[PDB]
Amino acid sequence: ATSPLKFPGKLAIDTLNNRLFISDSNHNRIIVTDLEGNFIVQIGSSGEEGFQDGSFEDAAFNRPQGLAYNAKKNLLYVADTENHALREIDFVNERVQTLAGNGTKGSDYQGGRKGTKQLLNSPWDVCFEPVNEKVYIAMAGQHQIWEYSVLDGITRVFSGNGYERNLNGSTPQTTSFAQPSGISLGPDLKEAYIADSESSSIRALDLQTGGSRLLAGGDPYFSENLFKFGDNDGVGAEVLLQHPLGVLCANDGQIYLTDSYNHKIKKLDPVTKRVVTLAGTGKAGFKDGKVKGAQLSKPAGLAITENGRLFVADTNNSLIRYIDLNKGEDSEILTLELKGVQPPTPRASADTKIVKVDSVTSREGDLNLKISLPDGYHFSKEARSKFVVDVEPENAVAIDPTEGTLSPEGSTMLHFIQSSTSASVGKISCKVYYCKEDEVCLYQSVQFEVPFKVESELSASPTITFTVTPRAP
Repeated sequence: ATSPLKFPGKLAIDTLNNRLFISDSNHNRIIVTDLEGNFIVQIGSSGEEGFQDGSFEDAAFNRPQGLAYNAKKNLLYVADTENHALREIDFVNERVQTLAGNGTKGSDYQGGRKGTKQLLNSPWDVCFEPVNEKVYIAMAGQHQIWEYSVLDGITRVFSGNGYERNLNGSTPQTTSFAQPSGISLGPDLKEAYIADSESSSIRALDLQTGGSRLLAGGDPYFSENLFKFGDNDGVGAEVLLQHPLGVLCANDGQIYLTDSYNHKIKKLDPVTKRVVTLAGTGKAGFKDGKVKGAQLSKPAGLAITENGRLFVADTNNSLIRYIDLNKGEDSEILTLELKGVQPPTPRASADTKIVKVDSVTSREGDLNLKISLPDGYHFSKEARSKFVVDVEPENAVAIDPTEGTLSPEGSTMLHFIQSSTSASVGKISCKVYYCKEDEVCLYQSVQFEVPFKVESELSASPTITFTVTPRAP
C-alpha cells in the first residue's frame, strides 16, 4: 500500500551476513536490508538518474537491474542498464566504481577491450562465477551473453551472434538470443540458465562450448495457436511462458523463474524439462495467501536462502515477496515489511550490535579497545577493520584518533581529555572483517556507547574488551 520501493527489478542475497540486496530500479539506487527487511544502507541516496562513482552519497545510477554478490571480497556487481555499464559496489571501502561501460549505448558486437574502454548495450542481469572470477552479463540490448574477467578487466562477448532469434546452436557464433534478461549459474558451474525474454523461453548455456540448448518454452510447432508465448504447464515444447525476466538455479538443481507477464512463479526441472506453476493465479494483482490463490504483478527477480526461503521482486507492485518452499501443499506467499527504508533526498543502523560500556570517570586518559575473535576465526588482512569516534556534544571530550584501523590483533588505543563538568556520550563505531578458513568475508558492526562524566582529575586507562560472536547459519 505504502511501499518505499518503485519498480524493484532484481534481488541478490548474502546468507552468511544476513543481507538482502534490492535494486530499487525507478529510484536509481540499491537498497541493503537485513533478511527481515530492516534498513542497513542505501547506495545512490540522491535518487536521480546519473553516472557518478565515489562514495555511497556521491554515487548515482540510471535504472540498475541485475545484482551479483562476491562473498570473498564483499562486492556487489550491478548491471546499470541505462548507463550501459557494470558497476561494482565495495562495502569494505564504501565506494562505487565502474568496471566496464562508459554511459553511452555502444554498438560493439565483438568486444575485448579493458575497463571503461569497452562499451555495452543495456546489460540487464549479472551472475558471479566465484572460482574463475568471471561476471556473466545478459546483454539485453545486443541479444548476447557477455563475460567480464575480474582478473584483467577485459569484457568480451561469450555467446550470441547479435541477431534477435531463439536459435540454440553449438558455438558462440552459431547461437542467438532475444533480449536475455536473467542469468543464473548451475551448482556444477558447467551450465548457465538464461531467461530469453523475447523468445519466451528458458535456455541452458554451456559454459565450456559457448553453445545453448532449449529447456522449455518458445516452441510454436506444438502450440495450439502457433504462438511462441502463453501460459501452459507441461514438458518441453508443450510449455508456454510469456516474457520470463528472472531465473535462479537453486542448490537442489531445480530452476525457479518468474513468468513475468503471466504474473506467476514457476519451477523447471532441467532434466525432465517439466515446468509446474508454484504461485500466482495468473491475474495481475496483489493478494497473498496459499500459493495457488495468490497474486503477483510482473515478478522479475529472485534470490534464495539455503534454508529454502525464495524472495521475489514483485516489480509492478513494488513489494518484495517471499515463499517458504519446503512447506509443500501449505505453501503460502507472503510480503516483506520494509522497516526503516527511507526514500531519497538530495546515526543508527540495523546490522550493528550496541555495547554499553561502564562510564569513564577520568579527566584525561587512554581508552584501550581490544576486540577478539572466537577460535577458528581470524582477522582479514586485505580488509582492515576500521573505527570512528563521535561524542554526544562535540568538544565535550576530545579523542586523538577520531578515525583509525585496528591492529592485526584487533586492538587500538584512544586518548581522551574531557572539557567540562557535564555528562557526555562517545560512540565508537567499528566494522570488523574476519573469516573462517574458507576466507568468505564475514563482518561485524559494533558500536560502543561510552558515557563520559568527570569524577576525578587523576588520569586513568580503562579497557573495553569485546568478542565478536559470529552469525549462525
